[PDB]
Formats: sequence, C-alpha cells, structure tokens
Amino acid sequence: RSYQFWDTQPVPKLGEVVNTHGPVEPDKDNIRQEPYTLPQGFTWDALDLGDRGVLKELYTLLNENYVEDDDNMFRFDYSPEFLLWALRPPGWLPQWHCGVRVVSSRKLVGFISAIPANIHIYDTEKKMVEINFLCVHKKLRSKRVAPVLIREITRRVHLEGIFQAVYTAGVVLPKPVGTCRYWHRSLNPRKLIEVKFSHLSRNMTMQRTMKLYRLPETPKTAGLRPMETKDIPVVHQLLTRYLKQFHLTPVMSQEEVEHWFYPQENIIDTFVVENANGEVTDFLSFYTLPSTIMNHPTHKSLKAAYSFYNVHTQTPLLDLMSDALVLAKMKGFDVFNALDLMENKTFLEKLKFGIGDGNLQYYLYNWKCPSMGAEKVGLVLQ
Ligand SMILES: CCCCCCCCCCCCCC(=O)SCCNC(=O)CCNC(=O)[C@H](O)C(C)(C)COP(=O)(O)OP(=O)(O)OC[C@H]1O[C@@H](n2cnc3c(N)ncnc32)[C@H](O)[C@@H]1OP(=O)(O)O
Ligand SMILES: Cc1nn(C)c(C)c1CCOc1c(F)cccc1-c1ccc2c(c1)c(CN(C)C)nn2C
Ligand SMILES: [Mg+2]
Repeated sequence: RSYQFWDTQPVPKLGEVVNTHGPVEPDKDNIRQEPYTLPQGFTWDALDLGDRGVLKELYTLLNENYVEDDDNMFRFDYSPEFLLWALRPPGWLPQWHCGVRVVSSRKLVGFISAIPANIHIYDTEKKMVEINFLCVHKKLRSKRVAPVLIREITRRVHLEGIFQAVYTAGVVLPKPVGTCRYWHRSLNPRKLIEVKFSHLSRNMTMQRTMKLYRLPETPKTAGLRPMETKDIPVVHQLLTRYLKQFHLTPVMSQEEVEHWFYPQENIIDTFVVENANGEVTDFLSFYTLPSTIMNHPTHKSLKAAYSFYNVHTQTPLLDLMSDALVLAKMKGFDVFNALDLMENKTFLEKLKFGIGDGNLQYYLYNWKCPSMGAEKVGLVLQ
C-alpha cells in the first residue's frame, strides 16, 4: 500500500513494471560519517563473534526473538557454531555484525548483519552484500527500530564502496525480484503431527502415514560419500557451471566453496558422487537449522534439514534428492525443507513434499531489473 521507510529507499515501487537493468540511484562519493541515532537508552555495539560470551548473547537474542512461523508455534534456533559459519565467511568485516544494546543493563536487543557476496544478476556480476539476521527484541517491536538498523548497515556498507545488496524476507516489501514457496518433506511424521507442524490427513490413518513417509536405510546412488578437502576444486567447478542457467546466483571463489560446503557436523553436510573412474560428477548439500517448539510440554525442538545447493551432471536430480532425504533421515532429522527455486519443482511432489503456508521473497537493494519465476532464482541464503 504505502511504506513510510521503504518508499524513501532506492528500490522499485510495488507494481512498478521494470524493463531496464541497473542501479536505482547513482553511487555516492560522500558517505555520512556518523552513525544513525537510536532511541534514547540504546547504543550501537559491533559484536565480536570470536568472543564466546558475545556469540552466546547473539544466539540468545535470536533464539528468543528471531523468525517464527505464521502460527507462532516454531521459532528458528540457529546454533552458535552455525552463526559463525553464516556470519564469518571469507571477507567478513567486524563493523558488519551490527548489535544494539540497552545502555544501562548492556542487554543485547537488536542485530543486523552484512556479509560480502559476488552476485550474478542477469548479465551483470557485481560485488554486493547479503543482509540477514535482522532482529529486534520482542519488547522493542513496532517502535521503528528496524529502519534505523537497515540505514545503519547501509551506511557501513557504503563506507566500503558497495552500493547493492541482496536479501530475503517473509513479508512483502517494495519490490520482490522473485517469490519462492517453501515445502516440507516429512521424515518423522508421528513427531511432526504430535507437535502440530503437520496434521494427519482426514483420509489417512497414522499407520498409513508412517508407511507413506518411510524411506530406505541407505542411499541408492553408487559412489555417494561425504565431501573431502580434495573435492573442493571439482565442487567449485561443478557449481560454477551449474549456476549459469539461473538469473540470480552467487559467484563463489574456491575459498568461498570450501567455506560454504566443506562438511561441519550439525551445520552443513555435502555429499559428492564419485564414479567408477574416480571422477566427482554430482553433489548434494543441506544445512542444519532446528526450530524451537514454543510452549510445548514434551517435544522441545524440531530438527530440520534445509536443501542448499544440489548439482547434477550424471546422476538424475530426483535420485540425488532421494539420497538427501535418506541421509537426513539417517542423521535424525524430523523434516527436510526446500524452496521451489532452481529445478526443485521437478522433484517436490514426486518426493512427497507438502507445500507450506508462506512465501520467501527475494530482493535487491539499489538494482532494478525484471522480476523472475522461482525456477530462475539460483541463490540460497541461511
Ligand atoms: C548497499 C547496502 C544496502 C544494505 C541494506 C539492504 C536492505 C536490507 C533490508 C533488511 C533485510 C532483512 C533480511 C532478514 O533478516 S529477514 C528476517 C527478519 N527477521 C525477523 O523476521 C525476526 C522477527 N522479527 C523482528 O525481529 C522484527 O519484527 C523486525 C526486525 C523484522 C521488524 O521490526 P519491527 O516489527 O519492530 O518493525 P519496526 O516498527 O521497527 O519497523 C517497521 C518498518 O520495517 C519494515 N520491515 C519489517 N520487517 C522487515 C524485514 N524483515 N525486512 C525489511 N523491512 C522490514 C516494515 O515494512 C516497516 O517499514 P515501512 O513499511 O514503514 O516502510
Ligand atoms: C521449520 C520452520 N521453523 N520456522 C521458525 C519457520 C519459519 C519454518 C519454515 C521454514 O520454511 C522454509 C523452508 F521450508 C525452506 C527454506 C526456507 C524456509 C524459510 C522460510 C521463511 C523464512 C526463512 C526460511 C528465513 C531465513 N533466511 C532469511 C532465509 N527467514 N524467513 C522469514
Ligand atoms: Mg521497533
């Protein structure tokens, strides 16, 4: 409708037909040197996530105050080591871990982050940032703190000479460049139904539901194994080639591919397929992100795996994704989550995913381009 903060920003208007490609406003040769002012009694604090205490403050802020589902029944519970993986990739900067503290008690009440990313958007590649983990404490909601955090990260990114950003959100803002539905594949239906993430079809009993969701105990594809250090270059080569077919994608160096894919227990899993010749031809990956089951007496945490990047050249994608489900089930996950981006629509129904109840919107800051279908979005943010 109208957007008091967003209408002031270099982004297209909702329902502006965009034909051109490029920035919304010219690049700045003078940047504001003073931080934006917070309301009385609050202060900025850049968070040193290498200090275990401070990282545990951020873990607690997000565990108590970050994204919930539409029913206010589940809340993300990013672990401390996951936060390090997501917030310290190659090129991370300390001033881009932007905290807000109560001056008197020092309590952490706000956060926003930027990390650097090279982004391929249609026929342009540009150095941008990815914005994530914007959070204001429940007690501070609806006081227009969020646009101060957004302006302040913007200023800190401008100081580094960067004028574009990419970000996702559940809410509709001016103006999505793509819209993706999330979908969910049940791995432990009795639990999912007990905690009311899922319901039992009116037309299926529990016994039938367990059989419907049952998977084999070991993956089908020959030569599947975890990614090792020797696979970093071929994973990088495969992913670079595979991404060319999408219109919004990252461009990762070999060091960024090692950061984002080399396995870390309970954070990131990557498995490659190594054929009879010793060549790696395919890989699957998914990250670990549990959700707190709010106010529930029994089950406290929902264990969820999320589809990350899956590259196929010799193994059909259908089988690579069946493999990912099997591996997730083996590792104790309750549910396997995926978006309808890249070629995912080719497998979601076939593999018994059910559609969820919302959208994840994709956005660029200060770049106008035409919007794209979900199938052409080739970028996954944590
Ligand atoms: C060149 C560099 C550029 C870098 C910057 C690029 C842009 C980055 C943008 C950030 C990308 C974030 C990526 C992620 O992390 S998405 C994850 C966002 N986090 C959560 O959903 C956690 C739970 N919720 C919260 O912590 C608060 O509800 C948040 C902080 C989300 C809003 O706090 P609060 O509810 O207390 O609101 P307010 O009164 O202070 O502010 C109201 C204003 O804020 C606009 N709003 C509300 N939600 C969002 C949102 N998710 N993206 C952008 N704008 C949002 C809203 O339309 C209104 O603007 P307008 O309608 O008046 O215009
Ligand atoms: C389980 C569960 N626990 N909670 C607390 C929720 C919301 C679910 C639903 C999770 O739905 C997704 C999925 F199935 C696959 C891929 C992405 C998602 C998703 C959706 C909305 C999302 C995100 C990520 C992110 C994280 N980041 C910015 C991408 N922010 N918001 C607003
Ligand atoms: Mg607020």
